[PDB]
Amino acid sequence: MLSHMVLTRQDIGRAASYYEDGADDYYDASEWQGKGAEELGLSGEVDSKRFRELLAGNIGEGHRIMRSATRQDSKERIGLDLTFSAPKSVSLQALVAGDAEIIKAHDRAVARTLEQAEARAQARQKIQGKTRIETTGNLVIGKFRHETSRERDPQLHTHAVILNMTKRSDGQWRALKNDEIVKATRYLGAVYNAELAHELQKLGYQLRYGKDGNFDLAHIDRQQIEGFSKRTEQIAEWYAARGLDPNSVSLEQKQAAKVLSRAKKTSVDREALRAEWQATAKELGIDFS
DNA sequence: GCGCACCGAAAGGTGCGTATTGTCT
Ligand SMILES: [Zn+2]
Repeated sequence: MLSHMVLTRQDIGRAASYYEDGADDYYDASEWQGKGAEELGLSGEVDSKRFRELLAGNIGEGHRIMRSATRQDSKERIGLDLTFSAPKSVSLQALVAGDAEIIKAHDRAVARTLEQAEARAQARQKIQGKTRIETTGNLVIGKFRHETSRERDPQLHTHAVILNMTKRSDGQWRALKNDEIVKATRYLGAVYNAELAHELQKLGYQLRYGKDGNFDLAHIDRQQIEGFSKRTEQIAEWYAARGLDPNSVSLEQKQAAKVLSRAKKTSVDREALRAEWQATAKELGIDFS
């Protein structure tokens, strides 16, 4: 699954806390990606300090803060979060059964997808009143891999935070024209899927493909999957309480179901959580081969 | 965005809207 969220000033708090579900993780969880990142000397582990600066449009070398041209009647844009989420059975196999190669499978599929997102990076340039749209082919991306859902289910996902910055052909840094990435969300989600399937196939898993063109590991069925999808069950209950058909809900109804069905939830011992997953998978009769 | 009005300083740049699957920031 691939979703996007345009990030603004009010989101700067959560964007920078994409470190938080990661210290207890149990697996290089932060990583820079992008030609733009390379250009800026950014490599490997994401530095929290510099991420904040970049979020704030401070390239900090010699140059001025980006995005002054942002109107005051409108929201400043700090980046673009592309959140890649594995199918449940995949998280299960990676995080309960403990298969590290699946983590790498996931990471590669994200990295490869992001490169295709990067080919789509654009900026504007106005010359003498004439505006041109330029493909810059470069993004600055801080990637934050996470392992758990808001209900503490195994949930392998990565937040690819695209900074609102790109380097034009004339060497000038500009806000990203995000159109081609945003409107390509579904196309990018299918690239993540294809690359992930391919990776899992090389590890020797068999894939069962579904209705939607999504897939799960062949040996883990739907009931097993649902026993580890608590948020899905809470959303389903929201709908049913309101007597809504999931097939035709409006955006407002969908967003309400997702946001308002959430419980207020603590942190927890991760050694203890893992053991709980494993006991839970036994209860559900899961054979991880 | 379907070229605009308002940003700061460049006869220039920005958000705006964009999206829409499930495993469910
Ligand atoms: Zn997360």
